[PDB]
Amino acid sequence: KPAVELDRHIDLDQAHAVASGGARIVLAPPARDRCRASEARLGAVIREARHVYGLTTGFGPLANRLISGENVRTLQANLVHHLASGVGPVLDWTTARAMVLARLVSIAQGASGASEGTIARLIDLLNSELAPAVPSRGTVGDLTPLAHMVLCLQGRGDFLDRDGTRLDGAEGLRRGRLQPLDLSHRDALALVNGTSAMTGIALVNAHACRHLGNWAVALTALLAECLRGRTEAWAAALSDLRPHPGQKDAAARLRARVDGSARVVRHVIAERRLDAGDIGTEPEAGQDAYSLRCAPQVLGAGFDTLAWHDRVLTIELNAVTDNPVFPPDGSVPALHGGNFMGQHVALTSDALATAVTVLAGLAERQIARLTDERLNRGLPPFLHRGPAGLNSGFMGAQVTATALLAEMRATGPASIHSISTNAANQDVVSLGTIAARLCREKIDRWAEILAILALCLAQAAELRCGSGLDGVSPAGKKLVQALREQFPPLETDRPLGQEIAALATHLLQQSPV
Amino acid sequence: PKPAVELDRHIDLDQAHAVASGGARIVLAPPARDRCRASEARLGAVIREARHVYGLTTGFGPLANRLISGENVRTLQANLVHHLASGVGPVLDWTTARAMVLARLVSIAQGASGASEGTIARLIDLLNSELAPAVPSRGTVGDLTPLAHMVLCLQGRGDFLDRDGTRLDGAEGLRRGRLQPLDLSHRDALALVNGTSAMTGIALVNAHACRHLGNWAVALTALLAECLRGRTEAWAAALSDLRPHPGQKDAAARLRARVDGSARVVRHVIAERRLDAGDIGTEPEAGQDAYSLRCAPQVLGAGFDTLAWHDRVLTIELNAVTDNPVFPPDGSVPALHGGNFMGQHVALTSDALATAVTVLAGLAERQIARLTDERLNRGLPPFLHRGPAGLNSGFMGAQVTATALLAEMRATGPASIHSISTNAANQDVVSLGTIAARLCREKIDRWAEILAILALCLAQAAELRCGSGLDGVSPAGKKLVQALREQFPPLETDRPLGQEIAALATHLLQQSPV
Amino acid sequence: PKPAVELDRHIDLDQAHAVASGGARIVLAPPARDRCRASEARLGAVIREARHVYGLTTGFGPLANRLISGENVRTLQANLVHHLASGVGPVLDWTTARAMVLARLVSIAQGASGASEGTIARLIDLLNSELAPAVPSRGTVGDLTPLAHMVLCLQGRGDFLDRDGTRLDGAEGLRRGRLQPLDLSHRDALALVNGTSAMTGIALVNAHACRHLGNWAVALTALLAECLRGRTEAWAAALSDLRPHPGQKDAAARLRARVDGSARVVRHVIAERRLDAGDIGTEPEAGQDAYSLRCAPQVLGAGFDTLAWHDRVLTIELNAVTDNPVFPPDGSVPALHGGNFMGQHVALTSDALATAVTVLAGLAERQIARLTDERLNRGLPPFLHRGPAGLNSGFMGAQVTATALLAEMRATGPASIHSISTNAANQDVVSLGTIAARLCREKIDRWAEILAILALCLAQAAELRCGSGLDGVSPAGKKLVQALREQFPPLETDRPLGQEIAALATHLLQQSPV
Ligand SMILES: O=C(O)/C=C/c1ccc(O)cc1
Ligand SMILES: O=C(O)/C=C/c1ccc(O)cc1
Ligand SMILES: O=C(O)/C=C/c1ccc(O)cc1
Repeated sequence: KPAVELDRHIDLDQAHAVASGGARIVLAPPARDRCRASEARLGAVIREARHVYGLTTGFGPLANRLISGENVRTLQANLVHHLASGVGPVLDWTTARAMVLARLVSIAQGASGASEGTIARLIDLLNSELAPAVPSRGTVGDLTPLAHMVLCLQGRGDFLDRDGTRLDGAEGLRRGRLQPLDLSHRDALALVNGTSAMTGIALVNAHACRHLGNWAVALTALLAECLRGRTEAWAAALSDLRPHPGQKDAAARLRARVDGSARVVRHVIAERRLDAGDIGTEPEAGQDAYSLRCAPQVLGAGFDTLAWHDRVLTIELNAVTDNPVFPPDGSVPALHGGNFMGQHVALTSDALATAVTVLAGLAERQIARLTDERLNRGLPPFLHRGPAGLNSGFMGAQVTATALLAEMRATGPASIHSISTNAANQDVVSLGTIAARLCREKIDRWAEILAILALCLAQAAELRCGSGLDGVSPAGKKLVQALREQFPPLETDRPLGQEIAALATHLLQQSPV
Repeated sequence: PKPAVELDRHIDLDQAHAVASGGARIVLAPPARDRCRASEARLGAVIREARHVYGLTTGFGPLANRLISGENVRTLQANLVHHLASGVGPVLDWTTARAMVLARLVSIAQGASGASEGTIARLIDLLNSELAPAVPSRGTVGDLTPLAHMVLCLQGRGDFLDRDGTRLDGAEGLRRGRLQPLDLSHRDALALVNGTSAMTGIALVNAHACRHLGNWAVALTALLAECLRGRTEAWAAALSDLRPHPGQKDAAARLRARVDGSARVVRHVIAERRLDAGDIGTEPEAGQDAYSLRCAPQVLGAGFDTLAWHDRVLTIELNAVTDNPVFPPDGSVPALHGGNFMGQHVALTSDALATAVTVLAGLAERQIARLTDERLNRGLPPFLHRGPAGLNSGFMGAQVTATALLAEMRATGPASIHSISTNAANQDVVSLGTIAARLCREKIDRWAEILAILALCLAQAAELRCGSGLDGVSPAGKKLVQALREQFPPLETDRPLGQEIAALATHLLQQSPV
Repeated sequence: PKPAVELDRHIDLDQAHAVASGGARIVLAPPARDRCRASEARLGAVIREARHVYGLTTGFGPLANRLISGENVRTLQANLVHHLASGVGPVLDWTTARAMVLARLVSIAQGASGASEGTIARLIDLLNSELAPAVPSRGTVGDLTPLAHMVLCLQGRGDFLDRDGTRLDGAEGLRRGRLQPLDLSHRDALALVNGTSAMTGIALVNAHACRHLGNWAVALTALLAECLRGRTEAWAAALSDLRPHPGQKDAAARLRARVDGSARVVRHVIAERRLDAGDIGTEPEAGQDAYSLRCAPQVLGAGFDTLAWHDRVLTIELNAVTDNPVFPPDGSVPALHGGNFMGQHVALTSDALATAVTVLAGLAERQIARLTDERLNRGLPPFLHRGPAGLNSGFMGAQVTATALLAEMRATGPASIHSISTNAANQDVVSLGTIAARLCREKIDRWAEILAILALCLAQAAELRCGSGLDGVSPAGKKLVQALREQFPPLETDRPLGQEIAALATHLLQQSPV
C-alpha cells in the first residue's frame, strides 16, 4: 500500500487516496517537529495564564465568562458535550475520514498546539479501515461533526467499517487497534475547529467530478459514433478562437476519444462548392444539434468551474482554519479571528453544484436524443431489441433520467440562506457544509444519469455497428467491451434499476481508460 | 483630451468599461484593421466560390438543410434580422447596450468574422458617439435576438438611447450622432448577429459595479468597527497567511488600511494579557467581536475570489471570437462550423457571482441590523435616532427596508440550471447566460441600495459616537463621512429617506470611497 | 354612465378590480358611513381617556416602551410617516397603487380603525379620480412603507400617476384630481399606515389577470387541437367525473365548449373500433395525443384549483381588518393589540399561484414548441413560415423567445421562505407577502407574453391548415382568429414581432377571448 508523507502540502489526489484507504499516511519529520514546537507553545500559553478563547474562557457569547485553570478539563469536556447535537444520516466512510484528514492537515502546519498523542490518534484512524460515525447535519459552517468525531475517537461513539456497517465505540477501538483519545493537554480546540467537514466532503466531490467528467467526455464521443456526429465542431482551431482552458481541454479529449473512428463525419462542410442543381432541401443539416456540436463549450464551462473549485479547495485543505491559533514565530502568544468561516467552500460548492446540474442536463438531453426514433437517425425507438411494441427497451430508463435531473434542479445554492444565530454572535454563517453536501447529492444524481447514458450507448453502438462494433474507435470499443463484461445487451426488456445503480457506483470511482 | 483605447487584439475589463461608459474613445489599431481587411477578402472568396456555409448558402437553425442560391443571400440575411427581432421587456441601459456593441466589435477585431470596413466603422462610430441602441432585454437563450435589434437600430429602423435613457427614433439617432446607416450589402450580417455579445456586455458592467461595491463593503465594514469599538486583531495579516486565500488576504489588508490612524478601534491582542485569580469572573464584553466584524475578511474574501474568477473568465470571453461560422485567418479551410456561441462560461460565472453578491449583501444587511439595535450597538441610540426617543425612530424604517431588499435578492436563484430544449430540438441545450448576467445585475443593484443604507447609518453613528468633529475617527473614515455629508445631511429629526437611499446607491455603483 | 360600487361590508374581487381600474366609482353605504363615524368617536374617547394605546401614547416597534404625552402625538404620528418613507424601486403601476388604496379603505369600512370622515373621504376622492399615488414598490417585509409614501402623496408631498404612468408632482396631483390635502389632525394616521394593503392590492390585480390568462390558455389549447387534429375524447366529461377535481372538470368543460362545432378535431372514441387480423402492425399515428393536449384538463385544472384557493383566501383578506391596534365596535375593550398585519396568507397564496403560473406557462411554451416543429406539427410548415423556406423562418425567433421567457420565470422561487429577523429582533418573523405578490405578478406578465406568442402562432397555423377562410374551424376559433387579425396581420414574410408580442400581451391581461 502506497504511503503519503504529510509535511506542509498535500494535493487533492493524495488526500482522496488517504481518505479512501488506498494509501497509508505518515507525518514527515519536519511536520512532527513543527507540531512539537506548537505543543510547547500551548503549554507556555497555559502556564502564563494568557487570555485565550477555550483555555481561559467560555464559548461563543459565553466567552465573557473567564475560567480558572483548574476547571479547563471540564470546560473542554463540556464543549465536546454541548456540541454533539448532530442529527441525520452519518457521513459515508470515505467522507468522514476525509474530514479527519482535513483537521490533521491543518494541525500539521504547526499552529494548533495539538499534542503528539492527539495527532497520533488522527493518523491511526486514517491508517485503519475505520471511520468515525458522524451525523451529517447540525453545523452552519464544523464544530458539531468534529465534536461527534471526538466522542467516537474516545470510544463514546460509533465507527463505520468500509461497508458502512456500524460498530460501537468499544468495538471500534478494538477492531481498528486505536487508543482512546486523551485530551489532558487541553488541546481539544485542535480537534473541534475549522472547516474540516465541508472540506472533507468537498475533496470527495472533487475526485468524483473528475471521473464523471471523463465519463461525460467519453459518452459524448461514443454518442457521436452512434449518430454520425461531425468532428469539425470539435476542431482545435475553434478552441484557439475562444481560449477557455476547460473548453480547449474538452475539445482535445473529445477528438482523442474518437481517434480511429470510421463512424463519425470528419469532412469540413465549407470545403463543398455548391451548384445551382444542389439548391433545395437536403436530407440533413450541415451541423449537429447542440448536445453534440456545443459539447466542448458546455463541458468546458463545467471543467473551468471545477478547476476554480479545486484551486480554492486546495488552499483551504492546506490552510489552518483554527481559532484561536498560535503563531509559530512567537510574535504574540495567540491570535483570535475567524478563519473557521467556511465561505470559500460554500461558494465554490454552490458554483460546482450549478455546473454539475448543467452537465447532467447535457447527458439527459443526449439520452433523450439517442432514444428518440425521430432524432436518432435510423436507430430503433428507445433502442429496443425484439418485436417493437412488445418491447420498449430503454423507454423507462430514459424517463428515469429526466426524473433524476428534474430533482437535481429543485435544490439551489446553500450559501444564500445565512441566518443570524448563537444569540446573534454568529450573525452571518457560511453554510459551507450544507453546500458541499447538496453538491454531493447532485454529483450522485449525475452519476446515475451518466450510467443510463452509458447503458444506452452500449446498446446503440451494437445496433448501429453490429456486435463486432465495426468502424468504432479503439477507445469506444474498449469502453463498450468493458461495460459488456458486467452488463449484458438488452435483447428483451428487463429491470434496469439495479444495473443503473451498480454502474453509477463505478462511474464515481473510475474513468474510461 | 478624452482618453483613447486602441483596439488590436486584447482589451482589459477597465478599458472595455471606459469605452462602454463613454469615458474613452475607441480606435482600431492598424494591425487589426489589416487583419479585418484580410478576413473581409476571405468572406468575399467564400461567397464567390459558393462554399456550403451557414448563413451564406443555407437557412437558419434546423432550416439549414434548405440550401439558398447566391442570388437570394441579401433577402436571406435581411429576413434573419427580421425573424430574430422578437425581443420584449425593458431595454438594456445605455452603458450595457454599448457594452454589447463593444463585445461584438472585439470579436470581429480578431479578424475571423469577415466583417466589412463599413460594418466595423458603424460599430466604432456608435461607440464614439453619445448614443446607444435601444434593445429589449428579454428573448435570448444565450445572443441573436438582442443583436438583431441592434442591427435594426444601426440601420435607423430602431430607437436609440441618450445617456439619460431618453429614446430617439432611428432617423434622429443617426442624425444627432452622425452615424451612417448600416449597410450589409457585403453579406456580412452574421458578423453582427452572432456570439455572446449581450451577456458579455452585461457581465462587464457587472464586473465594474462589483469592484466599486466591494470597495464600499470594505470601507463601511471598517467604519462600522470605528463605531462599535471593533477589534483589529481579527484582521491581522498573520491570520491571512495561515489561510492564504488571495481574496481574504486582500480584504484584510484593505480593512487594516481603512482604520489606520483610528483611535476608535481596539488594537490590543487579547492573548498578551496574563490573567490572575482576581480576573476570574464575568466581563462586560467577550474578547472577540460578532462575525459581521470578526469574519469580514473571510466573507468578503470569498466574494472577492468569486469576482476574480468571474473576471478571469470574462476577460477571455470578451477577447474571444464567439462567432459561427468562422473564417480561419491561416486559410487552412474556407470556414469552420462549431458552437463557440454557447455562452455557458458567462452563464456559470454570472450565477456564481450572483450568489456571492447575495452573500455579501447579507453581511451588509446584518451589519445594519447590529448597528441599529440598541441592545447590540454598545450605547448608541436605538436606530441611531436624534431628537426625543419615541417621537423619533431614526433609521428604523430604512433598516427594515434593507432586510426587505435582501429577502427579495434571495428569492431568485441561478439561471443556468433551467436549460430547455428548443428550436425544434436543435438547440436541445442552451446556456441562458444573458438571463444569468441580468439576474446578477439585479442583485448588484439591490446590494448597492443596502450598502447605501449602511453608509447613511454609519455617517450618523460616527457623529453620535464621536461628535460632529469625528474625534478619534481614522483619516479615511473622516474623509468618507465628510464626503457623504456634502450631499446627505445628518438625521436630526425623522424624514423620508427613500430618495436619498436611491441617489446614494447610484453613486456607489460608479465610484469608490477614496 | 360610469358604474358605481357601493361599499358596506363585503366587496368581491371583480368589484375591487373595477374600482381600482377606474371602471367603476366607489361610494360608502349609509351603514358603513355610520360604523365609521362611531369608530371615529371611539378613537376620540380613547385619546380623551388617555388609554395605553400603540401609536397614540407610545413609540413604534421596540420603541413602544417609550410612553408619549398627548401634546406630542401630532409630532409622533408625523414622524411615523416620515421614518417609514424609505421605499425604493419602480413605483407600483396605476391600477395596483389604487388597489392598495382600496384595500386600506375596505379595512377601514369595517369600522374598527378610528379613521375620521375626512381621511375616508380622501381615499374615496382618490379612487373616484383618474389618479393614483406614486409609490415605490420595494421596502416592506409585509405594508407600512408603501402606505407611508401614500400618505405623503395624499398630502401633496409626493408624486401622483395618471392612467399612462406619467408622473405629476404633489401640487399638480391635488389640482388635476381636484383633491383636498390629507389632514391627520384627528390623530388617525394609524388608520392609513397599517395592514396588508399593498400586497392585497397587488394580489387582487394578479387575480384578475390570471382569470383572463386562464381563459386564453383554454382558448389557445382548443385552437391548437383544431390545428393538429386533436382528439377530443381526452376532454370527455366522463374522465372529469372519475377524477372530480373542480378545476379539472371546469377546464375540460371549457375546452369542449371552445371546439364545439369544429370539424377539424377528431371526436371518434378509439375503443369503439374493433380490430381484425389485418390490422396488426404499425399505424401512422398513435391513438392518443401528446400530453400538451391530452393532459390539458389535468394541468390547467390544477392551476385553476390553485387560483380558486388563492382567490378564496384573498377575498377574506381584502374584506378583513388587518390593522393594529383596533377599536372593537362592540365596545368590549378600548382597543386590542395583536398582529393581524402579518401578511402570511397573501405570502403563501401568492407563492402557490406563482408556481401554478409557471407550470401553466410551461404548458403554453411546450404547445408553441410542438406546433412550430415540422417533425411534430403533422404537415405544417417549419415554424409556420410563409414564403420560401429557409429564406423565411417565420416564428423561429418568437419560439425561442418563448423558451427564454419561461426559463427566466423558473429562476425565481417562493418569497415566503426568506423570513429574516429584523427591527432589532422585534419583527423576528416576517411574511414578505408584498414581495411574494410582486414576484407572482412578474410571472403573470411573462405568462401573458408566452400566450401572446402562442396566439400569434395559432392564428397563422389555423390559416395554413384550413385556409384563410378557416374551413372546418369552430365558431369560437373563427371568432378568436378574426379578432386577432383585425390588429395583427398574417406573417406572409418574416418581420420583427417584438412590438406585436408586447402589444398583444397587454391585451391578454385585460380581456378574454369572447
Ligand atoms: O464566536 C465564536 O468563536 C464561538 C462560537 C460558538 C457558537 C456555538 C457553539 O456551540 C460553540 C461556539
Ligand atoms: O443551430 C444554429 O446554429 C442556429 C440556431 C438558431 C435558432 C433560432 C433562430 O431564430 C436562429 C438560429
Ligand atoms: O411591532 C410593531 O407593531 C411595530 C413594528 C415596526 C417596525 C418598523 C417600523 O419602521 C415601524 C413599526
